[PDB]
Amino acid sequence: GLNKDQKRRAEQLTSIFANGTTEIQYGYVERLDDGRGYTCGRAGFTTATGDALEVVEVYTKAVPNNKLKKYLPELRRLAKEESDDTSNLKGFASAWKSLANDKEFRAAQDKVNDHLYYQPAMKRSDNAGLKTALARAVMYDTVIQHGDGDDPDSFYALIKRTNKKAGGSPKDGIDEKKWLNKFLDVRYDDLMNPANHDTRDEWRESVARVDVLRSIAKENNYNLNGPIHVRSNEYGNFVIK
Ligand SMILES: N[C@@H]1[C@@H](O)[C@H](O[C@@H]2O[C@H](CO)[C@@H](O[C@@H]3O[C@H](CO)[C@@H](O[C@@H]4O[C@H](CO)[C@@H](O[C@@H]5O[C@H](CO)[C@@H](O[C@@H]6O[C@H](CO)[C@@H](O)[C@H](O)[C@H]6N)[C@H](O)[C@H]5N)[C@H](O)[C@H]4N)[C@H](O)[C@H]3N)[C@H](O)[C@H]2N)[C@@H](CO)O[C@H]1O
Repeated sequence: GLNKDQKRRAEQLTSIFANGTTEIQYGYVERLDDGRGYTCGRAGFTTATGDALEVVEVYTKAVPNNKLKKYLPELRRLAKEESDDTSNLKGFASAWKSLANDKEFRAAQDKVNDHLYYQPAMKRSDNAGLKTALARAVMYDTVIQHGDGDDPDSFYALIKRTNKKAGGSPKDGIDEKKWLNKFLDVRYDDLMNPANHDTRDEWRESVARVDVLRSIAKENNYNLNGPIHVRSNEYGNFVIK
């Protein structure tokens, strides 16, 4: 996978793309009007897509009778229905934000992120034969935004479309740097015109993350060494140690 430094750098890139800061925002909650209800915390776990529910489940297992427990029935219905409704989540956004610095709530988010995003990104990276930290970091950021579902905008759909366009994966012998450049092209195209129309407007404004990641490749920093300087017209300027 990614070593301690590389993983932190990958996460700080993802944090810039999600929140305009290298400080991971565990307390973030916002309705984006992208069909996902509330988008929350370090991964942008959402109330429509099932993963905010998982965070609250994991937190409730560790800390019974916490301030978010009462939202479980509505969160469960929202996940079942893939619903954008936030009208029956009064107080949820403020309660989530109030736990931004809570050790157990942060740990619950880290656990769900590891299970849903980091481990699947590293597993699919292994399946594709990716050897570079930068490629693995791109996969990690990609699964966070796109999810690991079965739909045409999903992480694995992007991998398969890249493999087709590139003539194979790096495991098959395709040069990993060329493959990653094609992957970034495929991801850009998906963000500009996703199959999921609800997210088209939001995702079109996120394409700058592809250029930030490509700029690391163009510096030939495939080991994701630090410091990294992000120089983005969209997000601004950042340093990542
Ligand atoms: N102009 C910039 C702005 O862009 C910027 O604003 C930020 O912009 C971000 C990008 O738009 C935005 O991010 C959103 O939030 C998160 C990412 O942080 C995204 O949310 C994810 O969306 C996925 C796709 O819908 C969801 O997918 C689901 O994933 C799960 C888990 O993998 C799948 O479940 C699996 O299913 C399989 C098969 O059934 C099964 O085998 C597995 O076991 C299951 N685990 C689902 O199938 C899948 N649908 C995902 O759950 C969800 N978390 C969202 O897409 C992003 N748009 C930021 O929020 C926004 N603030 C600002 C920043 O300051 O700057 C401006 O300048």
